[PDB]
Amino acid sequence: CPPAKVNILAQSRPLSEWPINLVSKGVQEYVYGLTAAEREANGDFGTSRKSLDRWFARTGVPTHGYTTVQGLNLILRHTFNRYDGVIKKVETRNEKRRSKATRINVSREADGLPPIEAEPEETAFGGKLKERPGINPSIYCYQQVSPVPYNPHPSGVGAPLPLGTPNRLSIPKGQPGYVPEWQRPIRKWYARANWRRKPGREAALKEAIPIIVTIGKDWIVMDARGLLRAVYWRGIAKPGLSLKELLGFFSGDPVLDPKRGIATFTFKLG
DNA sequence: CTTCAGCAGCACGTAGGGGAGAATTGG
RNA sequence: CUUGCUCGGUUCGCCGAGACUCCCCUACGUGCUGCUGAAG
DNA sequence: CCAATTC
Repeated sequence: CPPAKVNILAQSRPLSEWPINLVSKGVQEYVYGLTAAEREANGDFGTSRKSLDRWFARTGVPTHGYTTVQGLNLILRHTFNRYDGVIKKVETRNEKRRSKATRINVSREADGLPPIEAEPEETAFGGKLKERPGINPSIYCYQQVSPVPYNPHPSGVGAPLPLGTPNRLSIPKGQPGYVPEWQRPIRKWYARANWRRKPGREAALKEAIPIIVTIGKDWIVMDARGLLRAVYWRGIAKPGLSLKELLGFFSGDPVLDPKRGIATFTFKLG
Protein backbone atom coordinates (compact mmCIF):
# COMPACT_ATOMS: atom_id res chain seq x y z
CA CYS A 1 0.00 0.00 0.00
CA PRO A 2 1.99 2.97 -1.27
CA PRO A 3 1.25 6.34 0.34
CA ALA A 4 -0.61 9.19 -1.32
CA LYS A 5 0.98 12.20 0.35
CA VAL A 6 -1.11 15.38 0.24
CA ASN A 7 -0.29 18.91 1.31
CA ILE A 8 -2.03 21.12 3.84
CA LEU A 9 -3.90 24.16 2.58
CA ALA A 10 -5.12 25.59 5.86
CA GLN A 11 -5.10 24.36 9.44
CA SER A 12 -6.89 25.41 12.61
CA ARG A 13 -3.57 25.23 14.44
CA PRO A 14 -0.20 23.62 13.71
CA LEU A 15 -0.34 19.87 14.23
CA SER A 16 1.76 20.40 17.36
CA GLU A 17 0.21 21.55 20.68
CA TRP A 18 -2.85 19.57 19.64
CA PRO A 19 -4.91 17.42 22.02
CA ILE A 20 -3.97 14.10 20.44
CA ASN A 21 -0.32 15.06 19.78
CA LEU A 22 0.30 16.65 23.17
CA VAL A 23 -1.33 13.86 25.15
CA SER A 24 0.52 11.25 23.09
CA LYS A 25 3.82 12.99 23.86
CA GLY A 26 3.30 12.57 27.58
CA VAL A 27 2.49 8.90 27.05
CA GLN A 28 5.59 8.33 24.98
CA GLU A 29 8.14 9.50 27.55
CA TYR A 30 6.62 7.44 30.37
CA VAL A 31 6.76 4.11 28.53
CA TYR A 32 10.28 4.28 27.11
CA GLY A 33 11.94 5.29 30.38
CA LEU A 34 10.48 2.29 32.21
CA THR A 35 12.04 -0.71 33.93
CA ALA A 36 11.69 -4.29 32.73
CA ALA A 37 9.96 -4.86 36.08
CA GLU A 38 7.94 -1.63 35.76
CA ARG A 39 6.74 -2.53 32.25
CA GLU A 40 4.80 -5.63 33.31
CA ALA A 41 3.64 -3.63 36.35
CA ASN A 42 2.71 -0.11 35.22
CA GLY A 43 1.41 -1.35 31.88
CA ASP A 44 -2.07 -2.90 32.05
CA PHE A 45 -3.56 -1.46 28.85
CA GLY A 46 -6.93 -2.79 27.73
CA THR A 47 -8.93 -2.01 24.61
CA SER A 48 -11.80 -0.61 26.65
CA ARG A 49 -12.90 2.65 28.30
CA LYS A 50 -12.80 2.14 32.04
CA SER A 51 -9.31 0.65 31.84
CA LEU A 52 -7.91 3.72 30.07
CA ASP A 53 -9.37 5.80 32.87
CA ARG A 54 -7.59 3.30 35.15
CA TRP A 55 -4.27 3.23 33.28
CA PHE A 56 -4.31 7.04 32.98
CA ALA A 57 -5.14 7.36 36.68
CA ARG A 58 -2.50 4.83 37.86
CA THR A 59 0.35 5.87 35.54
CA GLY A 60 -0.44 9.53 36.21
CA VAL A 61 -0.07 10.51 32.55
CA PRO A 62 -2.20 13.64 32.00
CA THR A 63 -4.94 14.31 29.47
CA HIS A 64 -5.84 17.88 28.49
CA GLY A 65 -9.17 16.71 27.07
CA TYR A 66 -8.33 13.57 25.11
CA THR A 67 -10.40 10.57 26.16
CA THR A 68 -11.21 9.10 22.75
CA VAL A 69 -10.78 5.34 22.96
CA GLN A 70 -10.21 4.83 19.23
CA GLY A 71 -7.23 7.19 19.31
CA LEU A 72 -6.07 6.45 22.85
CA ASN A 73 -5.87 2.74 22.01
CA LEU A 74 -3.25 2.85 19.27
CA ILE A 75 -1.35 5.64 21.04
CA LEU A 76 -0.92 3.37 24.07
CA ARG A 77 -0.15 0.46 21.76
CA HIS A 78 2.52 2.39 19.82
CA THR A 79 4.59 3.28 22.87
CA PHE A 80 4.45 -0.18 24.45
CA ASN A 81 5.50 -1.79 21.17
CA ARG A 82 8.27 0.79 20.68
CA TYR A 83 9.58 0.16 24.18
CA ASP A 84 9.25 -3.55 23.47
CA GLY A 85 11.45 -2.98 20.42
CA VAL A 86 14.38 -1.62 22.42
CA ILE A 87 14.50 -4.91 24.31
CA LYS A 88 13.67 -7.08 21.32
CA LYS A 89 16.66 -5.85 19.31
CA VAL A 90 19.01 -6.52 22.21
CA GLU A 91 17.53 -9.99 22.62
CA THR A 92 17.92 -10.65 18.90
CA ARG A 93 21.52 -9.44 19.10
CA ASN A 94 22.02 -11.80 22.03
CA GLU A 95 20.17 -14.52 20.10
CA LYS A 96 22.33 -13.97 17.02
CA ARG A 97 25.28 -14.28 19.31
CA ARG A 98 24.03 -17.54 20.67
CA SER A 99 23.12 -18.85 17.21
CA LYS A 100 26.76 -18.70 16.10
CA ALA A 101 27.88 -19.56 19.63
CA THR A 102 26.18 -22.91 19.13
CA ARG A 103 27.73 -23.00 15.65
CA ILE A 104 31.26 -22.54 16.98
CA ASN A 105 30.36 -25.17 19.59
CA VAL A 106 29.60 -27.63 16.77
CA SER A 107 33.11 -27.26 15.33
CA ARG A 108 34.48 -28.17 18.77
CA GLU A 109 33.63 -31.84 18.15
CA ALA A 110 35.84 -31.88 15.06
CA ASP A 111 38.39 -29.64 16.80
CA GLY A 112 39.08 -31.97 19.72
CA LEU A 113 39.87 -28.78 21.60
CA PRO A 114 38.71 -27.26 24.90
CA PRO A 115 35.29 -25.57 24.57
CA ILE A 116 35.09 -21.84 23.84
CA GLU A 117 34.41 -19.47 26.75
CA ALA A 118 30.73 -18.58 27.22
CA GLU A 119 29.53 -15.76 24.97
CA PRO A 120 28.49 -12.75 27.09
CA GLU A 121 24.87 -11.64 27.18
CA GLU A 122 24.12 -8.03 26.31
CA THR A 123 21.85 -6.47 28.93
CA ALA A 124 19.42 -3.80 27.73
CA PHE A 125 20.10 -1.88 30.96
CA GLY A 126 22.76 -2.08 33.68
CA GLY A 127 16.47 0.41 36.33
CA LYS A 128 15.84 2.85 33.49
CA LEU A 129 16.58 1.57 29.98
CA LYS A 130 19.83 2.56 28.30
CA GLU A 131 18.25 3.77 25.04
CA ARG A 132 15.17 5.84 25.85
CA PRO A 133 13.87 6.88 22.40
CA GLY A 134 12.55 10.32 21.53
CA ILE A 135 8.86 10.97 20.94
CA ASN A 136 7.23 10.12 17.60
CA PRO A 137 5.40 13.25 16.48
CA SER A 138 3.49 11.43 13.74
CA ILE A 139 -0.25 11.82 14.26
CA TYR A 140 -2.52 8.89 13.49
CA CYS A 141 -6.14 9.43 12.43
CA TYR A 142 -8.91 7.00 13.37
CA GLN A 143 -12.43 6.23 12.14
CA GLN A 144 -14.14 9.09 14.03
CA VAL A 145 -11.48 11.33 12.47
CA SER A 146 -11.63 9.96 8.90
CA PRO A 147 -11.65 12.51 6.04
CA VAL A 148 -14.82 14.03 4.60
CA PRO A 149 -15.53 16.37 1.69
CA TYR A 150 -15.54 20.04 2.67
CA ASN A 151 -19.17 21.14 2.21
CA PRO A 152 -19.98 24.26 4.29
CA HIS A 153 -17.63 22.69 8.52
CA PRO A 154 -16.34 26.22 9.20
CA SER A 155 -14.31 26.65 -2.41
CA GLY A 156 -15.23 23.00 -2.92
CA VAL A 157 -18.05 21.11 -4.58
CA GLY A 158 -19.74 15.82 -3.59
CA ALA A 159 -20.32 16.81 -7.21
CA PRO A 160 -17.96 15.46 -9.92
CA LEU A 161 -14.60 17.14 -9.41
CA PRO A 162 -13.41 19.20 -12.41
CA LEU A 163 -11.01 17.53 -14.82
CA GLY A 164 -8.92 20.71 -14.84
CA THR A 165 -6.96 22.30 -17.68
CA PRO A 166 -9.49 21.65 -20.47
CA ASN A 167 -8.02 24.40 -22.68
CA ARG A 168 -4.32 24.85 -23.42
CA LEU A 169 -4.02 25.93 -27.06
CA SER A 170 -7.22 28.03 -26.98
CA ILE A 171 -6.05 30.42 -24.25
CA PRO A 172 -6.08 34.04 -25.49
CA LYS A 173 -2.67 35.59 -26.07
CA GLY A 174 -1.31 37.37 -23.01
CA GLN A 175 -3.52 35.27 -20.76
CA PRO A 176 -1.89 32.73 -18.43
CA GLY A 177 -1.21 29.50 -20.29
CA TYR A 178 -0.84 30.24 -23.99
CA VAL A 179 1.60 28.01 -25.83
CA PRO A 180 3.93 30.33 -27.78
CA GLU A 181 3.35 30.39 -31.52
CA TRP A 182 6.92 29.16 -32.00
CA GLN A 183 6.54 26.06 -29.80
CA ARG A 184 2.82 25.41 -30.24
CA PRO A 185 3.28 22.27 -32.34
CA ILE A 186 -0.44 18.05 -17.32
CA ARG A 187 1.08 20.83 -15.22
CA LYS A 188 -0.76 24.07 -14.72
CA TRP A 189 1.01 27.34 -15.40
CA TYR A 190 1.44 28.12 -11.69
CA ALA A 191 3.30 24.86 -11.11
CA ARG A 192 6.41 25.84 -9.17
CA ALA A 193 8.50 23.57 -11.41
CA ASN A 194 7.93 25.89 -14.38
CA TRP A 195 8.70 29.12 -12.48
CA ARG A 196 11.64 27.99 -10.32
CA ARG A 197 15.04 29.68 -10.35
CA LYS A 198 17.35 28.07 -12.90
CA PRO A 199 20.81 28.61 -14.44
CA GLY A 200 19.13 29.65 -17.68
CA ARG A 201 15.87 31.55 -17.16
CA GLU A 202 -3.51 32.06 -4.81
CA ALA A 203 -4.22 30.24 -8.07
CA ALA A 204 -3.58 26.89 -6.39
CA LEU A 205 -5.95 27.83 -3.60
CA LYS A 206 -8.63 28.87 -6.07
CA GLU A 207 -8.40 25.60 -8.04
CA ALA A 208 -8.25 23.15 -5.12
CA ILE A 209 -10.06 19.98 -4.09
CA PRO A 210 -10.45 20.47 -0.33
CA ILE A 211 -10.97 17.47 1.93
CA ILE A 212 -11.13 17.84 5.70
CA VAL A 213 -10.06 15.64 8.63
CA THR A 214 -11.48 16.59 12.02
CA ILE A 215 -10.26 15.88 15.56
CA GLY A 216 -12.63 17.44 18.07
CA LYS A 217 -12.41 21.21 17.79
CA ASP A 218 -9.58 20.82 15.27
CA TRP A 219 -9.32 20.04 11.55
CA ILE A 220 -6.97 19.76 8.57
CA VAL A 221 -7.93 20.64 5.02
CA MET A 222 -5.71 18.66 2.69
CA ASP A 223 -5.46 19.47 -0.99
CA ALA A 224 -6.88 16.37 -2.62
CA ARG A 225 -5.23 17.12 -5.99
CA GLY A 226 -2.30 15.25 -4.50
CA LEU A 227 -4.78 12.47 -3.75
CA LEU A 228 -6.20 13.03 -7.23
CA ARG A 229 -2.75 12.77 -8.80
CA ALA A 230 -2.00 9.50 -6.99
CA VAL A 231 -4.89 7.74 -8.74
CA TYR A 232 -4.22 9.13 -12.22
CA TRP A 233 -0.71 7.68 -12.62
CA ARG A 234 -1.22 4.21 -11.12
CA GLY A 235 -4.01 3.05 -13.43
CA ILE A 236 -6.92 2.82 -10.99
CA ALA A 237 -9.52 5.42 -11.99
CA LYS A 238 -10.29 7.96 -14.72
CA PRO A 239 -11.51 11.55 -14.83
CA GLY A 240 -14.98 10.57 -13.55
CA LEU A 241 -14.78 10.80 -9.75
CA SER A 242 -15.90 13.08 -6.92
CA LEU A 243 -14.87 14.17 -3.43
CA LYS A 244 -16.86 11.19 -2.18
CA GLU A 245 -15.41 8.67 -4.63
CA LEU A 246 -11.66 9.23 -4.30
CA LEU A 247 -11.76 8.93 -0.50
CA GLY A 248 -13.36 5.52 -1.08
CA PHE A 249 -10.17 4.20 -2.68
CA PHE A 250 -7.94 5.51 0.12
CA SER A 251 -7.95 4.24 3.70
CA GLY A 252 -10.33 5.89 6.11
CA ASP A 253 -7.34 6.24 8.44
CA PRO A 254 -4.70 8.78 7.24
CA VAL A 255 -1.41 9.79 8.89
CA LEU A 256 -0.12 13.30 9.70
CA ASP A 257 3.33 14.93 9.78
CA PRO A 258 3.52 18.07 11.95
CA LYS A 259 7.05 19.00 10.88
CA ARG A 260 6.90 19.03 7.07
CA GLY A 261 3.31 20.33 7.11
CA ILE A 262 2.12 17.36 5.04
CA ALA A 263 -0.43 14.59 5.57
CA THR A 264 -0.14 11.03 4.31
CA PHE A 265 -2.85 8.70 3.00
CA THR A 266 -2.74 5.02 2.05
CA PHE A 267 -4.41 2.87 -0.59
CA LYS A 268 -7.04 0.47 0.64
CA LEU A 269 -6.77 -3.24 -0.18
CA GLY A 270 -8.16 -2.53 -3.63
C1' DC B 1 55.61 16.47 11.95
C1' DT B 2 54.36 12.85 11.36
C1' DT B 3 52.27 8.46 12.51
C1' DC B 4 47.15 6.92 15.52
C1' DA B 5 43.33 7.49 19.68
C1' DG B 6 38.33 7.93 20.29
C1' DC B 7 34.37 10.86 21.12
C1' DA B 8 31.29 14.45 18.43
C1' DG B 9 28.65 15.46 14.49
C1' DC B 10 27.53 20.11 9.47
C1' DA B 11 26.84 14.99 5.67
C1' DC B 12 26.88 10.74 4.32
C1' DG B 13 25.87 5.88 3.98
C1' DT B 14 23.75 0.71 6.47
C1' DA B 15 21.43 -1.78 10.21
C1' DG B 16 17.34 -2.48 13.06
C1' DG B 17 13.47 -1.33 16.48
C1' DG B 18 8.33 1.11 15.83
C1' DG B 19 4.08 2.74 12.54
C1' DA B 20 0.70 3.46 8.43
C1' DG B 21 -8.43 -0.53 10.02
C1' DA B 22 -13.14 -0.41 10.15
C1' DA B 23 -17.47 -3.07 11.20
C1' DT B 24 -21.05 -3.21 14.70
C1' DT B 25 -23.35 -2.17 19.37
C1' DG B 26 -24.84 1.11 23.29
C1' DG B 27 -26.97 5.99 25.68
C1' C C 1 -3.03 13.23 -15.42
C1' U C 2 -5.10 20.58 -11.58
C1' U C 3 -1.21 21.04 -6.15
C1' G C 4 3.80 19.49 -4.29
C1' C C 5 9.50 17.18 -5.29
C1' U C 6 14.17 16.24 -8.71
C1' C C 7 16.64 17.65 -13.39
C1' G C 8 16.75 20.33 -18.44
C1' G C 9 14.95 23.96 -22.90
C1' U C 10 13.40 29.34 -23.97
C1' U C 11 11.54 34.40 -27.62
C1' C C 12 10.38 34.12 -20.10
C1' G C 13 4.28 33.42 -22.94
C1' C C 14 5.25 27.98 -20.23
C1' C C 15 7.89 24.12 -22.45
C1' G C 16 10.53 19.08 -22.60
C1' A C 17 11.74 14.55 -19.99
C1' G C 18 11.13 11.89 -15.35
C1' A C 19 10.74 9.91 -9.63
C1' C C 20 7.12 8.26 -6.42
C1' U C 21 6.98 2.76 -0.07
C1' C C 22 7.11 6.26 2.52
C1' C C 23 7.67 7.92 7.81
C1' C C 24 9.80 7.60 13.17
C1' C C 25 13.64 6.33 16.50
C1' U C 26 18.01 4.40 18.55
C1' A C 27 22.62 3.68 17.25
C1' C C 28 26.88 2.50 14.55
C1' G C 29 30.32 4.14 9.82
C1' U C 30 33.63 7.60 5.90
C1' G C 31 36.58 12.29 4.72
C1' C C 32 35.97 16.57 7.39
C1' U C 33 36.50 18.96 12.90
C1' G C 34 38.27 18.95 17.61
C1' C C 35 40.81 17.33 21.80
C1' U C 36 45.36 14.63 23.30
C1' G C 37 49.24 11.17 24.04
C1' A C 38 54.21 8.90 20.95
C1' A C 39 59.17 9.38 17.44
C1' G C 40 63.71 13.10 15.47
C1' DC D 1 -25.93 9.67 15.40
C1' DC D 2 -21.84 9.77 17.70
C1' DA D 3 -18.63 7.51 20.94
C1' DA D 4 -17.39 2.70 22.82
C1' DT D 5 -16.77 -1.85 21.31
C1' DT D 6 -15.08 -5.63 18.70
C1' DC D 7 -11.53 -8.78 16.32
